[PDB]
Amino acid sequence: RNLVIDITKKPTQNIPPTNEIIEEAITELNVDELLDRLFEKDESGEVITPSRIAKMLEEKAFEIYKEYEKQVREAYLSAGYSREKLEQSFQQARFSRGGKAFEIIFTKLLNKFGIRYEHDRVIKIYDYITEGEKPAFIIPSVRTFLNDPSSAILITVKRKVRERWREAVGEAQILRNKFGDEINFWFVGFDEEFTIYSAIAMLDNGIDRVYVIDGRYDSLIEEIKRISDPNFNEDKYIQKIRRFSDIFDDIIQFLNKH
Amino acid sequence: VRNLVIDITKKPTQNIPPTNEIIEEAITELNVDELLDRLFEKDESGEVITPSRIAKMLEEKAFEIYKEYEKQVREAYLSAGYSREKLEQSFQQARFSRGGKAFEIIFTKLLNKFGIRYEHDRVIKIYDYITEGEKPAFIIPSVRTFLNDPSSAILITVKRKVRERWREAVGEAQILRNKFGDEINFWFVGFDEEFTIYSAIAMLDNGIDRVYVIDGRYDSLIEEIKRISDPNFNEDKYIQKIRRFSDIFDDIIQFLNKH
DNA sequence: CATCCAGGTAC
DNA sequence: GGTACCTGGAT
Repeated sequence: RNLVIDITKKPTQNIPPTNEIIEEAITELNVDELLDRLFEKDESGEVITPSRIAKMLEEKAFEIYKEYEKQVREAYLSAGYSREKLEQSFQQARFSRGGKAFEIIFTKLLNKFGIRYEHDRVIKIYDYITEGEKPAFIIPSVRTFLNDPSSAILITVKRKVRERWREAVGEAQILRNKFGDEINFWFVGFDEEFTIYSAIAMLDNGIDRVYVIDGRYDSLIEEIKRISDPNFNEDKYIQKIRRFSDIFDDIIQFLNKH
Repeated sequence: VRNLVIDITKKPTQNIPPTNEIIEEAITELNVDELLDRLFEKDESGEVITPSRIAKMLEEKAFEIYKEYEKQVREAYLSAGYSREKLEQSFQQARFSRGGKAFEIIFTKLLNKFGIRYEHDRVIKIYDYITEGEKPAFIIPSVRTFLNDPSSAILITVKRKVRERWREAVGEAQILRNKFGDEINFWFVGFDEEFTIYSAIAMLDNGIDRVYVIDGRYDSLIEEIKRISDPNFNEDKYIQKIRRFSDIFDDIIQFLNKH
């Protein structure tokens, strides 16, 4: 509940960090005990899947966030702060934190599955430029990637995707250009409106697997199945498009093979 | 700006005149047609009238007009008791979309002035079996010409502020190169004073032929490049392919004259 | 519908 | 400190 507000700070700096809010959400939803029953039925009769857990956590975290946002809004308006700037700040916070929340939830799932990873580490492309490529996750480590890219997984994760899936194509290209075509680059989106073209385009242009929010999987696969063309390798796309829920065991499977 | 008739039963932003209209208003207000007549000549103040300066000035004026309209709409919706959070979100979303569109429109105005034929809104189909495809902001001179001979056309991707979204262009370029081969001409234009050296270099090494930067950033960007002291870095290779925004118009002219 | 990001926030 | 986020609607 009640935040200490410091109005000398940018309003959103008064809002607890996303990791804290996720931890709050995890505690409030009893997610750890829920995670102990992954792939079993919950009391409502739904299978406890990583995608459902992620969605529930992302919603609860947002609710908690919104409470904090309200507190900050009220404080800052009481201080005379521009409403327009405040709302802009909040929207920008929501974008950043919405993404971060999903990323953090992803790591909580990696952790549960005992998957070794490194997060937001920069893969240098030019040794003389500090800036490089920063997959969301490198599994198991950047060391393993650099020594044998075929043995590591690079995962980029996005919540809503819009046209931004092309960023993943670009990242994959930069990395493939440097490290060769043996890298493994997986895309995760968490977007019910994820498009067939984006999936096929990615899979044809340097992305090895595409993971979709579970609720989009069936309809997406049905769209793929409606296509008929000798140059359309339907089975390739069907195999390489996966439910979000499957990624964790897929990673384990991969590591066991590589 | 005019006093809008605001219908509060519409989405708030549907009461704001479209970007094309605002740009035309700005053009009139700034007498941009007279500025364009004086392109590459000195103005009264002493500064050369460049495409980038006209673009920036026009962009800023259109934004100012937009904001005046936004304020009118805001006041009307607040009087109606409309959700402030939703209103402001809607306006931010309008500003993102409109700010991009405004830059693209401004770019076309410059293209027109130079007699550069172009098409905008053309989808380059990638698959026979999907209608969706790649959508450069501009294809010069036309998508038919591109498809006839990809080497003979220029694909131009245009962004205002860039952030990480430059990788979209690398993505687009890869998709197009995969389909059409490496003889395509794919140019990136950013209108971003914070455009980064990494983005320029990575783009140029990864399917972007030419990178155009808002004029104000060109010098400092090149200086950063020059300050890479590792002798294994071949600055010349990159510097030649990084250009000021203002240069793109003559570059297109010279390209078309050659092709 | 796909693309914009008149863009600040967050780690 | 510098880059990636888009708990995202408008266009």
